[PDB]
Amino acid sequence: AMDHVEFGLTYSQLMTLKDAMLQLDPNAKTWMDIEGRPEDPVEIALYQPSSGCYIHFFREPTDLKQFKQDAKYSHGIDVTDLFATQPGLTSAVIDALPRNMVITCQGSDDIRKLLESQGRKDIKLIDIALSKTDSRKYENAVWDQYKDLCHMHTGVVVEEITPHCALMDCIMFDAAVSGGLNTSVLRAVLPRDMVFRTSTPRVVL
RNA sequence: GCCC
RNA sequence: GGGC
Ligand SMILES: [Zn+2]
Repeated sequence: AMDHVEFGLTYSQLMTLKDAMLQLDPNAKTWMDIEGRPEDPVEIALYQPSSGCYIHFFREPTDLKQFKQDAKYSHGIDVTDLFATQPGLTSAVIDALPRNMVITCQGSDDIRKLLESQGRKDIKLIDIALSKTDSRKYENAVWDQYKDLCHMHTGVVVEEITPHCALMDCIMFDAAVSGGLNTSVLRAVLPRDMVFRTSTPRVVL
């Protein structure tokens, strides 16, 4: 190619991001989960139960055909709802993760591919490797409490089942390991205007 | 339906 | 079996 662009984000936004990420404790238990393929992710979440802090954002898919298919069987995201997303956020957030961080997931193959494709092979991964029943014991309880935190899974998902959300997954997997869900308010690490296009034009031109 |  |  003749295209040579290092970042998707401006330096200003990269600096805001770096500051925001200081809310992450480099040594606290940290869950990570994605929806979409590791080579073409559409939803990313990281969650630290110790503080209630979470990182949550979206990305428009490159493979629209595979996406519409994945939506039917897993995430139920409509692609039009992913238009206002910030390009480059996935790379920027992953680049900003502390060196040699320990990340917990269920399971690890997709997480590993994504992080390694970003040159983070320094990140250590713990796979909880739970069954399909044990990992989703608190599925209803989590959605009951935290549904307002993600409005993106509007499509009917079949195998009809509850849609898979990267954020709800992190919270419910933690609940499974902790043997309970304790009721508490969570805190978004990223500013809203970093995650979505937020401008409202006065007039169309 | 697709991936491991 | 696990995952989208
Ligand atoms: Zn979600």
